[PDB]
Amino acid sequence: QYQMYVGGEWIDASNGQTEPVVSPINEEVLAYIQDADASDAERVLAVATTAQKEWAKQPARQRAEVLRKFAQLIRDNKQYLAELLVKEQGKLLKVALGEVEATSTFIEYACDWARQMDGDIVKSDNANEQIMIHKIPRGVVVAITAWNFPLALAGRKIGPALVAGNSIVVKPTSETPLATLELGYLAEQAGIPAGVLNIVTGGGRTLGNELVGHRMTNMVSMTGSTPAGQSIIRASANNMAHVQLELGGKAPFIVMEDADLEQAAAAALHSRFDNCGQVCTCNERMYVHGAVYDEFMRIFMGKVEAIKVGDPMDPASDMGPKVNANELAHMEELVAEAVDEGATVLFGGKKLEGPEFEKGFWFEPTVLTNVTQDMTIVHEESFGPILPVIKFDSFDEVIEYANDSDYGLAAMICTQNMHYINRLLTELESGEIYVNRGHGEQHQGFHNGYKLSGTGGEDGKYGFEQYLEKKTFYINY
Amino acid sequence: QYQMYVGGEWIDASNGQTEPVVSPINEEVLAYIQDADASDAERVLAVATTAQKEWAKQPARQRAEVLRKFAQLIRDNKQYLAELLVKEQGKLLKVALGEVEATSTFIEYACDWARQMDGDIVKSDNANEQIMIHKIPRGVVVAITAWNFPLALAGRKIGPALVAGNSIVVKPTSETPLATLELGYLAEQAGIPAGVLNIVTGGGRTLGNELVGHRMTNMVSMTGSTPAGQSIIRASANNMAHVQLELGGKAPFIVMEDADLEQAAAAALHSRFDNCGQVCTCNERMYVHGAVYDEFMRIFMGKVEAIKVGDPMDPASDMGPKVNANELAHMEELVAEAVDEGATVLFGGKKLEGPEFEKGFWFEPTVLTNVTQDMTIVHEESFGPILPVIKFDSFDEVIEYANDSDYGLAAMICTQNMHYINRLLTELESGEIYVNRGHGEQHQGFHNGYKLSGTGGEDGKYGFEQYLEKKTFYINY
Repeated sequence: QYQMYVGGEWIDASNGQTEPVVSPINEEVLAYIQDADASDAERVLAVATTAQKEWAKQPARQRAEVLRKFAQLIRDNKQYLAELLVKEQGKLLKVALGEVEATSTFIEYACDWARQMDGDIVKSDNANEQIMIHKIPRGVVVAITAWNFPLALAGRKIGPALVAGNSIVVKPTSETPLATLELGYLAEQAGIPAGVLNIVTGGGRTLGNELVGHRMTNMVSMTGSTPAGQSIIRASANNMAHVQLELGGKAPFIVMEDADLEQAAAAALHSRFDNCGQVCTCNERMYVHGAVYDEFMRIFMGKVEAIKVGDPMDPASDMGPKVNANELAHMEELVAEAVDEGATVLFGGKKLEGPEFEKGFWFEPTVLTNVTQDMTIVHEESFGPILPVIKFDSFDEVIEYANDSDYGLAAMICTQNMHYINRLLTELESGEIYVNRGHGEQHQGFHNGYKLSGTGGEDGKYGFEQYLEKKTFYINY
Repeated sequence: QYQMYVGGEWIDASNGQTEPVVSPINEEVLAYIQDADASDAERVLAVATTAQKEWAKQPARQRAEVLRKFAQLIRDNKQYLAELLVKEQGKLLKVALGEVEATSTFIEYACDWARQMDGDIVKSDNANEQIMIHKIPRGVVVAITAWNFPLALAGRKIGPALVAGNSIVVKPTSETPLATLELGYLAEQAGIPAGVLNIVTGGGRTLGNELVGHRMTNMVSMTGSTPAGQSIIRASANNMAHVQLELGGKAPFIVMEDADLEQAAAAALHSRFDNCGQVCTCNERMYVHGAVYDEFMRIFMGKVEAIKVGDPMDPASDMGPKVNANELAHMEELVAEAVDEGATVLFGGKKLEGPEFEKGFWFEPTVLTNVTQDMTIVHEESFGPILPVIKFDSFDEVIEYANDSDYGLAAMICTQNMHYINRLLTELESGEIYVNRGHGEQHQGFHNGYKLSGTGGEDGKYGFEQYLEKKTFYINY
């Protein structure tokens, strides 16, 4: 029976409600969590506010010292945390180990920024006057994390928020919170002061909505769905919290006529099927040039046929289960909707059958061909192992397709043509573009989406900057 | 009878409506303007969208050449435009000459930035890979300007927006929009391509709301009331536009025991009474140390008593009229409520009576004493010539008073104690701090408020930054 980590203590939701956490592998109950509502918001935000006053006054060098310790403790417990992620969320073991490591590196990359939170000395138009733009903490950050990579998403936000001198309240999704809650203990083993790092669980429209719109909240950093994000933006009207969101995506993977086909098929394969399609940057729609279609597809389909779906703890598995039943059902709906709209199911399209799959949420890798740009599958985010393939004949045409979307997070292209690549800068409306390579970003880049994929951007110089506020001084002598 | 500047043309509102623009000086009707509703928002945003694709193709150095021409054209017509601002808005002529000048220098400061729009080349963790973060235009910026400085605020937004490669749609407040509309003709003379700069007038709840919420809007930059800003934030849930708002303010003016009293009283004088109190950074509440109280107030009240209210075209005037009858009524409400709460009107508190003040909206310079920190006048923005004074005995006491606010933009303090001044960095919850001087920001600073004073921040390096999107590349070789 997990509790919440608040102000250095472990406590119950005051509404006394609990909830099981269920494994997508076999539907067993792994544990129970609190299911708090809006009555617990004021209390946790209040301890965060109070702990932040003293935490902010520490030299940044000392805050980074504490968090580097925190980061290493996570790595110490890598094997435990990774298997816990595999069970509660259903990613492959090797992928979970990658996520725990990324949780540590996210905090470590932010710790590099400690003595580089430079403010500006600006030249005044008046003699004997200084202008000073300082960088300071905002105050209290609320972090909302998703079930695709719950633990790494916590690291991605805890790191920057804390190094910058804020305190944080993390609300991991109730679908996959356990590994995240386990950080609570690691925080105390690291000596993060009581109240500076808080972890709570509850209802999205109750506890969540109360947190993000609250007057004690200065910033909301969140990953999830576009509608959930729009709700947070409305909520932020109440407090004028800075809002940083990573939301929906419908990334095009584009194979140009002069691409290295073997490289492109490999990059496209994993960009769609990594984490069972549950990545914000996934190849969600593939465009293949008609001069290379047949050859590209013998290669690509050769790789798809070899994807072994199975138990994520089993090293032989190339793909695990979908996260829950609603998301499984959604696979079936989209595939049925596509066939009905005239699509060809080239491979897959079914729940796995077999007595090994009587329990759990399992879907075949799926390739949909003879697809046209106006079909729903080319527009709606599947977030699962469903990939539609569209032919095109020229660069201008595929750029049109690519920008035909309410999303603009990631995109991938394969080509040898400098000029195509150069034109992407002004012509392709996606914020994170991969060339001759599949997805997967780095702590030091900028994870930024256009249109309805989010606000603010995450990671790197510009990401970290958002956890800071500015204070400007005009001083006259 | 003014029209709307859209797509290089002058057009009527589609709803056929018009309204008068009325002078606060003598209630004269100066001209008529279009009073468009929501049906004109899409058309405007769509021509601005179309015009920006072509504007972004003009290299930055060339866009800045165009806009420096525009800004000079503005200075050529300085006298015409200033005099028009005195009539429609009611500020003193010298202040209007100042405002026209600032409209230019805002645009010229933006132009300084034309070739300093650098992107970042980031080191990869991968052997043969380039990570590139480019800076590109957002697209279409909606600018909403307030009736305190309608022309300067347009320059404040037009410059950054257009230099960075955006197109803009300016909606000046219907109270004072004439001088802003006159930019339409100067834009054509300057060679600003049709559609890159559009000026429309209409209703807040209809035209204004439709613009800020629209899918074609990428950024909203607005000055005005806190509620009007919250409304903009809510609407941006629909489009996820970046939102840059300057809103309410309740700036404290703190006189310490060791302040230069004659310096402080003068700083405090113009910081409250500039522009008839109608400044976002105004001295809205004065805290005076008990030890210097009697001497400071004798000095300060000598300056208040010498303020001459009258015709803003007359060089002899020190203060002009309030913007309109509602705002005038509000001053009466605020002073009446202060008396009801136990306060003392030490000077002023009445409308001007005289043959010169029959027509027009005139309130005396007003100073309230015997006020306590809980009185309404200490917490609600007056935005007019009303100043409460509170005694305090220590630095810790007045910091609490200062931070007891829902606003956090400006703040002024007078002291010789550099230790007090340093403590403000961590202890004063205001974004713009003036030491031993009065308010008045510069284009290279960062005009940035906490709490309910707004979001994003304006001016300078970080203000210019917001008119830009990033686009990340991961290129593999």
